[PDB]
Amino acid sequence: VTLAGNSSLCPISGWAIYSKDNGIRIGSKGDVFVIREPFISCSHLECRTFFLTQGALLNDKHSNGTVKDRSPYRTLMSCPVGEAPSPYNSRFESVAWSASACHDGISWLTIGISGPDNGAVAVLKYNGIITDTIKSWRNNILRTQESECACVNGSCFTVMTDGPSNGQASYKIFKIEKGKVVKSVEMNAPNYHYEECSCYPDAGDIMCVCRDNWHGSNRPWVSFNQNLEYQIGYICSGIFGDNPRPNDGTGSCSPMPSNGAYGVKGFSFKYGNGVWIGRTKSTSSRSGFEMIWDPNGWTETDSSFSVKQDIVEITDWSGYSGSFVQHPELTGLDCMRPCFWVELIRGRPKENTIWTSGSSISFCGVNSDTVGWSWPDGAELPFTIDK
Amino acid sequence: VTLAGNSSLCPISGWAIYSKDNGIRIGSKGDVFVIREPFISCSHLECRTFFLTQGALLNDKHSNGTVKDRSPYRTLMSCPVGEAPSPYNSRFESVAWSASACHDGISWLTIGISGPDNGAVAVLKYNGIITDTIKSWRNNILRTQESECACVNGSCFTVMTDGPSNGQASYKIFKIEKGKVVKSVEMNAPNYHYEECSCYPDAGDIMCVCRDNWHGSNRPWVSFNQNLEYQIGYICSGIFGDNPRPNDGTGSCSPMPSNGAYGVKGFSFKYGNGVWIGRTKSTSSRSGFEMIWDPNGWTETDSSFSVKQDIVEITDWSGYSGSFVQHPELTGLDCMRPCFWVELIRGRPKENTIWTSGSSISFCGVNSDTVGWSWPDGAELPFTIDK
Amino acid sequence: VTLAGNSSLCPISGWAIYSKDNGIRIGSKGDVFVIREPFISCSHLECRTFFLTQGALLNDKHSNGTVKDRSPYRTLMSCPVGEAPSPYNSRFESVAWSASACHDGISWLTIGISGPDNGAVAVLKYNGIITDTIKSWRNNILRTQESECACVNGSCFTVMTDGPSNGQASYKIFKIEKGKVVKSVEMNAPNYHYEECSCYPDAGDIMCVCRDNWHGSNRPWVSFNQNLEYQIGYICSGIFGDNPRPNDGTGSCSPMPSNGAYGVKGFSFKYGNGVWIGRTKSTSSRSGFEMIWDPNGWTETDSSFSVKQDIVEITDWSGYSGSFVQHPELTGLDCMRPCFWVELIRGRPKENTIWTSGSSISFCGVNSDTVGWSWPDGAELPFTIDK
Amino acid sequence: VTLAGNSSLCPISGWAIYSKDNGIRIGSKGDVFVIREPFISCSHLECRTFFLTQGALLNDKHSNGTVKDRSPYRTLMSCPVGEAPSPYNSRFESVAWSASACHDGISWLTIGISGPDNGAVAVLKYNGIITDTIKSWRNNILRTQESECACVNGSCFTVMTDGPSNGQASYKIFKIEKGKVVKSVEMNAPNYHYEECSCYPDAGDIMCVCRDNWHGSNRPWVSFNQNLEYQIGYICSGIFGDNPRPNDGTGSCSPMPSNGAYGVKGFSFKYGNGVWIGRTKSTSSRSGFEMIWDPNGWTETDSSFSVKQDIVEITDWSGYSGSFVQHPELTGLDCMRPCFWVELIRGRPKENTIWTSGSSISFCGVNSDTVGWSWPDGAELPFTIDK
Ligand SMILES: *[C@@H]1O[C@H](CO)[C@@H](O)[C@H](O)[C@H]1NC(C)=O
Ligand SMILES: *[C@@H]1O[C@H](CO)[C@@H](O)[C@H](O)[C@H]1NC(C)=O
Ligand SMILES: *[C@@H]1O[C@H](CO)[C@@H](O)[C@H](O)[C@H]1NC(C)=O
Ligand SMILES: *[C@@H]1O[C@H](CO)[C@@H](O)[C@H](O)[C@H]1NC(C)=O
Ligand SMILES: *[C@@H]1O[C@H](CO)[C@@H](O)[C@H](O)[C@H]1NC(C)=O
Ligand SMILES: *[C@@H]1O[C@H](CO)[C@@H](O)[C@H](O)[C@H]1NC(C)=O
Ligand SMILES: *[C@@H]1O[C@H](CO)[C@@H](O)[C@H](O)[C@H]1NC(C)=O
Ligand SMILES: *[C@@H]1O[C@H](CO)[C@@H](O)[C@H](O)[C@H]1NC(C)=O
Ligand SMILES: *[C@@H]1O[C@H](CO)[C@@H](O)[C@H](O)[C@H]1NC(C)=O
Ligand SMILES: *[C@@H]1O[C@H](CO)[C@@H](O)[C@H](O)[C@H]1NC(C)=O
Ligand SMILES: *[C@@H]1O[C@H](CO)[C@@H](O)[C@H](O)[C@H]1NC(C)=O
Ligand SMILES: *[C@@H]1O[C@H](CO)[C@@H](O)[C@H](O)[C@H]1NC(C)=O
Ligand SMILES: [Ca+2]
Ligand SMILES: [Ca+2]
Ligand SMILES: [Ca+2]
Ligand SMILES: [Ca+2]
Ligand SMILES: [Ca+2]
Ligand SMILES: [Ca+2]
Ligand SMILES: [Ca+2]
Ligand SMILES: [Ca+2]
Repeated sequence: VTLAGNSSLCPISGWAIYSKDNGIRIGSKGDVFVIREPFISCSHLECRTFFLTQGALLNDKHSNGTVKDRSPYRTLMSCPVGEAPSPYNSRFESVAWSASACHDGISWLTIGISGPDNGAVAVLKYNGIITDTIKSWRNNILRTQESECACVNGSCFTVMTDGPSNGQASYKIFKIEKGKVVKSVEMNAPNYHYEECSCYPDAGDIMCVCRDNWHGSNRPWVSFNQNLEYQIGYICSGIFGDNPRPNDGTGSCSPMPSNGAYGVKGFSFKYGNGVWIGRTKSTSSRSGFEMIWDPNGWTETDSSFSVKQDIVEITDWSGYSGSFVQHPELTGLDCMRPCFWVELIRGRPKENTIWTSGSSISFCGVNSDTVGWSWPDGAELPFTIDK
Repeated sequence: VTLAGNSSLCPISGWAIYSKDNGIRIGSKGDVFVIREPFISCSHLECRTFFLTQGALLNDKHSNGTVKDRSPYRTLMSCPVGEAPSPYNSRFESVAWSASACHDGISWLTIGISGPDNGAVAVLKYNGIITDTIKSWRNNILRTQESECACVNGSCFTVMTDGPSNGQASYKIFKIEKGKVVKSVEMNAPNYHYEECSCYPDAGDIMCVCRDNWHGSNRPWVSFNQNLEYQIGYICSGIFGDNPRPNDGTGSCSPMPSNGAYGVKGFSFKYGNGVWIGRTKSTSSRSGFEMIWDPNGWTETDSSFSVKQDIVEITDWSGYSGSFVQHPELTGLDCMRPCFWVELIRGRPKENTIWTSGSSISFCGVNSDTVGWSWPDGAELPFTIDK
Repeated sequence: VTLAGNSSLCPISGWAIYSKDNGIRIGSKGDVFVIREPFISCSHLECRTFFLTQGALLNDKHSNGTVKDRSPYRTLMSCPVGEAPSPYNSRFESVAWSASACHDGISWLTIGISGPDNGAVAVLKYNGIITDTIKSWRNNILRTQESECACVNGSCFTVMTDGPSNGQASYKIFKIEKGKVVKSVEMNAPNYHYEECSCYPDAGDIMCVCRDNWHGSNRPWVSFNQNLEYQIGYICSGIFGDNPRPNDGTGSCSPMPSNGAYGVKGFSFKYGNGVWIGRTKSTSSRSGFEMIWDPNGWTETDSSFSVKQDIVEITDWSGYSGSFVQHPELTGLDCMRPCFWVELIRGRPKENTIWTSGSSISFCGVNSDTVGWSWPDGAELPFTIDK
Repeated sequence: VTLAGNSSLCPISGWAIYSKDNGIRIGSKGDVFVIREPFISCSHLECRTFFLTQGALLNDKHSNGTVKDRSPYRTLMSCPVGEAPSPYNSRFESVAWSASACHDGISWLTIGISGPDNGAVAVLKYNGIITDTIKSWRNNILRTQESECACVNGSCFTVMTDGPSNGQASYKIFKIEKGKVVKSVEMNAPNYHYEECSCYPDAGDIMCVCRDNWHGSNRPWVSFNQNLEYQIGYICSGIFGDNPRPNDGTGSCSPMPSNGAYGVKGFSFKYGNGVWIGRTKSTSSRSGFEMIWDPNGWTETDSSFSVKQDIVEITDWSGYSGSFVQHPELTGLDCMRPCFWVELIRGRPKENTIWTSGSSISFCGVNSDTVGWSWPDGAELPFTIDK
């Protein structure tokens, strides 16, 4: 049967560690892919990790980074959570350089985008069988979430972008049932920018928090019901969430302009009027990570908070991050559990190698006691191929 | 229960990409077999990839090619679709230097030929148990399809050749039920040549398109029902399909003599009077690939077509190609979906190495939007062992 | 259904060999983790081996041992009994630098401790889902059994320590049902020290034998029922069991002070008034192993035995050891079978390398004929990375 | 349910090839064990390959050959038929330097011998749980079949030897039900020698053909029913079967003395008064292999035969060989199908390396057409470690 998804997030007070795979440390000698943009998604029986490779093994001459990100070699695969991604324990999913995937309670759905920059085509697979395709409508790059899509009562939802990455673009919301596109509307948001949204279900609706890459240092959001009627805005707190960003000060609900261009993919959770914010420690480069709890952050513009918990120290590298949930059909509780993951990037451009890769850690929220520490990557660069 | 196979191919307008394994790029460092003649075949639950190895790993001293193609070391194996063929994730099938395999809805059937050139014997296995054998009837190299066999209502069909490869030969059609040969007739075709046929079922009958290696630059075909009553001919279009071939011009339905003394294994699909033709871009060497749609190509000798879609650019290497289908019991439609695969050869004789190998890509036909691009192999030769 | 565990240990006269994995000999060339503290635990269908890695493969530059034992990289994993632990056949369990795990007849329970030395937090997982946490109550290094926990009628029991490792500490006993902590009491034992206990069920109760690291060369024990009412003492035999230890002489039932101030994790079985003692052959370093049977050892202070059986010679290295049992639901008998395992340490500090690791052997007790021999590790040090 | 085994062998006229794994050719670069004495045994669902390793990978420094054959490192494992034995796809069975195993229709039974030369103890496992042990009764090297044991109606049978290998010894037959020894008698055979027997069931009884290592160049046999009432003799044909052996001449039914004092493990099948003999081509070293059919060979002393089929040429290395069968519950016939396997030894003492290993091929008998060829090993020695 299908995941009902008519429950609310249940209260938490801290986060406990869930997994850590040690990809690069193992990949120094063993056979490990070169990956980027990992993410985690859970069925009603297990949880898996998805990632995007370019066909190259760490510490090999084919890992020379002159291949473009949108190259005809990248693929989407998956391995059980907490394991080093190698060609001997991974499953093939689709051919893509931008992707997402979610499970509706019966079978896996995957979305994968490939093709030239003016004609990219998204291929939708349901249970390993091609079912539908979507073609770019504004002829720039068609890109998608890079994290899990959200399923409620058998239908699964996602958001797509197509247009300039430093100006006004075009935005759409898709509703998918059994691998077939059933309905879609396009957002009417002048002066907003949405990229790489991370969506979660809550009380029968969907909420997504995205990345503003044009003139914003705080984050935008969008929420809609199963009939696609949406609402838009920005997070009104004074604890800015993007990267780069100014210092903490007086926030605002319309785009914040200071240090706005560029960003990193991120997330947040809504609890009434409060908000849990996850952001990097450094205001100019991708270093560190922490979790903040501002009890009036969704609607008030002050810069005062209540609880902070450390995840990675400010001297170590981090990257993308996103959210995922565990349904009651899996965990046996009567509430939706929230979790999240982080990606730790090593290599170019901040270090002197020829490659670039990432590993992951992930946490899940609880109500009992917790502690704050630092769980960095720990690889010792440069490798043999670099010398 | 068994696959009924009493339905027709359903309409398509383009092809979408399905898989890509990146064999050689990974095999530069990891442990990957040296393979040739890959092909794909699907059961009622999954799809697998079959291939022929010589017992050697890539980038090793045993990969030197002083070994004949018909050697006592080659074997047939299989791995899940879209994965690099390695000894740690492959299944053993049979000992052979020429093979084919299909699934009837209950268990796998495999055919494998081994032995000397004047006494080769084909061993038939059903569910991993030897059941029957066929011995050469003209004491010359015995050979078979090199792609999937076609099953309708439980019975499975295949075509075999035995005789000279530059003159008149002897041809047979076999009907197999549960690994036992039930009926066989030999074709009466003077001035025809059939090798490496690729067969698919359509509306309760079988249609095969083969390779003419004696004096033909276009392709022959044969169709028969479940009682083995056949019909023969050539494709009457003016868009020649073999390789090497002359320039496009006025075609014919009897062997085209110009440039017709060698070839490459290929395929085609029939839609009423039209035809989908898949052929290499270069007229003299194995470079490129494309798909053509000639609405009157099965019976008219005119060189005008309607739609072309690119698969690999003319500057990159390609090779064999064939067809396979996905039954309604697997995909849930009311069709018989068509698909195809391509092999990309790297190494001797066109390059300066000591080995030769191939990887694969595959596509499946749809009715929504698609795009044309190039998905080449991408390995950087020569390897370490060559230096 | 759940393991009843209301039966007694059945009589034995000797031990037969059960498994041997050859970790280091294989790891000289292949890809094998660097592990320590292995242990074995059995469900109602199979038996598995758990271990703690630091994220590094054997014979690699990341195996350089300047990483602390309590580091943010260690993880808990498991592989089938008798196999070399490699990243291609292991399952991820939890992130920890101190752990234990047992199976209640329905699903696996794992406990893992991570965090700083003054705030360590234990995360309890039941069937792969986080359920509860325990935080340190005296702000010193928190630590647990390092071997299997004991389950009787669905409930599972374990013992934890928190405080100085050369003085008085604080001790607790926990009762867990379906991953939730239900009851706990703290031991009142002045002048006792308990670390790394190895517990087994017997006739509906629990008995644990632990390691005294403050002033003891013989071992302490504790026994309790399902309502947590405990009894404490020391093993009253004159065959001392710890390491380092004095020569055999007149034993005591309260701490023996001579050569007491250190130890190694060990075990013992109780049979009425007798006892089976497993200890190293050398009295000052970890070399050798043997099994002793003293028919009045649990309550009498003489030093006279009846049977000795050799496991490893005195010239070879050994280490930790512990106990586990096989329930009637698994083995089909009418009695609880006892078994044990041993760890063989190679590398620093007794040898000139840069790493340290261990492999394992294990035995199970029978009633028929047996033999004594030596089954050492057998690796030839130093490795290539050391040169 | 259990294998009934009340059927007779069904008629055959030739042998068809079944599997070939290519162990050494792959092991030149990949990770492959160093094995000896492989054998094949089939359940009611599949067939597996068992072998004895010493803990070392091919092409590694631990593969030196100063370790004795009876060493504390050897183990018994198994992998699916037709695959290269590697630590990433093998199952652990038992710790032994002499072994056998058979399947009764419900679970696997394995026998493994380990220990010193005057106290070796055999450990019997049924479904992975230790059940019984047998200890040496004459304090000399205890040894067993090295191939599959034979099961009829829920009981499984085997033969064991203990005593000198160049003189009179002591012989026993064991009957095992569910891993427990139920009955045993010792053979009364003056002037006979039995080692490494290969047994198969036929019409409700058991027949074994063994190796005479004291003064025999032809082979002995023994047959018994389910109550252990035996009959003894020698094969009365003039086509000698051992190795070394004299030239073909007039045979005898009592020990043949010429060139008798050594041998190699072998097999034979009985058909009324005929016999199928499998022997090496060279009369002094282990080179080649062939199958002979002497229609009166079981009772007559002439040297004339009818059919010969080649398996390996006389210029290539071979070794041990044995027999196994496929029950009607597996194959679906009304027979008991016969098959066999061969081992191909490479390395010391006939070649200049530091190691020794073997790969395998296997054949199964049919009634249709067949061919004779040569399927040798094909590795190119010496390896890198030898240089
Ligand atoms: C939600 O739906 C489920 C199944 O339909 C039902 O059991 C549950 O009580 C509903 N109520 C909530 C939690 O909103
Ligand atoms: C990476 O590629 C550049 C050329 O594009 C080349 O000069 C450089 O040597 C390469 N590095 C390696 C290790 O191949
Ligand atoms: C949920 O799905 C069921 C079955 O399609 C449908 O009847 C129902 O209207 C849907 N809505 C909810 C949330 O009940
Ligand atoms: C094939 O036969 C089956 C069985 O009657 C039928 O259900 C199916 O519709 C037929 N398909 C076609 C399209 O003829
Ligand atoms: C390949 O084989 C040829 C012919 O035997 C030999 O001369 C050459 O050295 C071989 N190359 C390698 C790398 O072994
Ligand atoms: C399919 O085969 C079965 C078995 O021979 C037969 O009974 C059935 O009639 C066949 N169906 C058709 C339409 O031929
Ligand atoms: C253990 O308890 C079960 C019932 O749970 C009972 O049937 C069994 O006989 C008891 N065994 C012993 C040895 O007490
Ligand atoms: C091991 O670590 C020490 C301390 O940093 C370092 O000096 C030494 O060079 C390292 N050895 C190796 C093999 O890396
Ligand atoms: C075992 O536990 C169950 C509760 O799950 C209880 O009902 C039963 O009485 C217990 N058995 C004994 C003998 O304590
Ligand atoms: C073997 O025994 C079974 C009953 O166990 C019987 O049905 C079968 O016919 C017998 N077969 C032969 C060949 O004796
Ligand atoms: C093999 O063993 C011998 C005897 O110890 C030794 O002298 C020789 O060096 C070894 N060879 C290798 C490659 O280790
Ligand atoms: C096979 O064994 C079963 C169990 O002993 C027995 O009942 C049956 O009679 C045996 N069959 C024959 C034919 O011996
Ligand atoms: Ca921004
Ligand atoms: Ca606030
Ligand atoms: Ca041609
Ligand atoms: Ca035309
Ligand atoms: Ca002590
Ligand atoms: Ca005593
Ligand atoms: Ca002899
Ligand atoms: Ca004769």
